[PDB]
Amino acid sequence: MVISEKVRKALNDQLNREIYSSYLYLSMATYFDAEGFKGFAHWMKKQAQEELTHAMKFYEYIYERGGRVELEAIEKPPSNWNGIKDAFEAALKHEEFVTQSIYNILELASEEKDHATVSFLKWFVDEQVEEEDQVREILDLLEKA
Amino acid sequence: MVISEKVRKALNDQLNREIYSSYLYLSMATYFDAEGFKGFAHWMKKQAQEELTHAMKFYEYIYERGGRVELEAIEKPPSNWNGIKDAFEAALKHEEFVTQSIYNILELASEEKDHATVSFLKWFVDEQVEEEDQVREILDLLEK
Ligand SMILES: [Fe+3]
Ligand SMILES: [Fe+3]
Ligand SMILES: [Mg+2]
Ligand SMILES: [Mg+2]
Ligand SMILES: [Mg+2]
Ligand SMILES: [Mg+2]
Ligand SMILES: [Mg+2]
Ligand SMILES: [Mg+2]
Repeated sequence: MVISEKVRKALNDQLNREIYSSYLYLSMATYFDAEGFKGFAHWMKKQAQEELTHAMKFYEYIYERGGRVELEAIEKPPSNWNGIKDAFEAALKHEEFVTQSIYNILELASEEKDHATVSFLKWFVDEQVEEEDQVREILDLLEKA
Repeated sequence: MVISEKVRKALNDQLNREIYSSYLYLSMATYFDAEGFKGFAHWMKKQAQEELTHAMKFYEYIYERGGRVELEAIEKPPSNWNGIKDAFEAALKHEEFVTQSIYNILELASEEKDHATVSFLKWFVDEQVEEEDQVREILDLLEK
């Protein structure tokens, strides 16, 4: 393995966080569909699939560095929200937690002088920041102020 | 809702079982990849994606009948096997469990005289049976 175990575990943790992200967006879709919001459910379904490509990017990086992936149990997500804005605000809050979690790994890899992982994570935060901004675009679009 | 609650819950149980199927196959891929078995990992990754379309078919049927889907926690799958055959035999046994679970929902829908759900499950079980036979084909290919 050409990464430290500490970094491997953090990346594996993050991969599992991307999986939970995908499941949370699917659960938001079950809520939107239960309320009849077909189009917003479809947005959530495509976002759930986008989250799986995030998990597979971490998957591929870990094996490239000689690590292995270990899948953990997935927590039951919430199944109800109080309207569209309420669901998308919960997603914004979740993606901000995800963005900070990735910045934490990048700090760790930087302290270890793990240049390859620093490069990987620097590239990925740019995609995470735009996925967060996609959530903000919806909230701004519905801002019925 | 034009299905009974016990039927909706059985279909919802099955949906979550398909999710766990997808996760198990991804876990087998993490094992195959750690062993360097790249082509078999790719098989498992495709199969995991196939399992998500199974989940979404139960998803679509539940809402069509006026029900709702509730996602449950997914249990941690095993992460290690003792070789290729060992992993695929585990997959076969899981798919045989899945096949019997679908047959049990069929018996329940048929005693309720839920003709729409009986039709749905007869259609789907044919797909489940070919996915089972896909696993058997790999085991037969690797035999002895
Ligand atoms: Fe993500
Ligand atoms: Fe299946
Ligand atoms: Mg998006
Ligand atoms: Mg240096
Ligand atoms: Mg197959
Ligand atoms: Mg065995
Ligand atoms: Mg009748
Ligand atoms: Mg098919």
